[PDB]
Formats: sequence, structure tokens, C-alpha cells
Amino acid sequence: GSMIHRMSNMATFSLGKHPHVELCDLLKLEGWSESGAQAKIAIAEGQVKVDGAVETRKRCKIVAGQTVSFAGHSVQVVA
Repeated sequence: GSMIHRMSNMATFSLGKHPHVELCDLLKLEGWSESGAQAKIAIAEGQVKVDGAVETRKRCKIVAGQTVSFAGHSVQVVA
């Protein structure tokens, strides 16, 4: 056997029982952007790649066990 992890990156966001969230909310809360739109992590994250979406809107209609991806920041969400 030769395959050990390092620090372990279990990036998992919570949603609960809401209609959905904005790329800024998911990100900001998850700890992506300190402000939400400073490094353009909002609009960007969109245009990057989302679990089922390849767009770049201001708000996103996603819920449950879905993932979001931006540049190098990849995290999943549950609801």
C-alpha cells in the first residue's frame, strides 16, 4: 500500500432546507471569498464550473448534495 493523504481536505458546505443559494453565499460562507466579490470569486466561480451548470450568473438555483468549482477551489454542498 502506498497512497496516504495529507491534512485531508474535506470541504463540505451545508444548506439545510432552503430554496437555494447564490454563488456568493455558498463561497463566502465556505470561506472562498473574504468579501464575496473582491477577487471576483463570485462571477468567476460561475463561469468556472458547477455541478450541473457551466454558466456565470449572479445568483444560482442549486440545492442538496451539489458541488461548486472555481479555478482551484473545489467544494461540495449538502441539503
